[PDB]
Amino acid sequence: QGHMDLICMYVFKGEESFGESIDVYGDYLIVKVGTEFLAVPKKSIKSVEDGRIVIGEFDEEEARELGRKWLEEKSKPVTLEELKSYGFGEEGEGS
Repeated sequence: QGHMDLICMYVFKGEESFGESIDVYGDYLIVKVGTEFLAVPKKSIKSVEDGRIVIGEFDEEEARELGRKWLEEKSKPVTLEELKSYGFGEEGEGS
């Protein structure tokens, strides 16, 4: 059960290459794009693929500002356990 490439799942905005999964906090997947961190909401993530994350649509400017709000709060020492998710999405590109 689960998927491969747990080290870094490639986040695709539908079909287009959006970014890469770097961090996960609360209800936001921190996606590293270009130079900055776009924190996409879980409602955007459609399906966890085998080493990929297909997301749909989301308010980019909002995900960007609460992304840099994460750049403020990340100053706290590493005890965030909510990042550690198994990837129970047995479905995806194949089964």
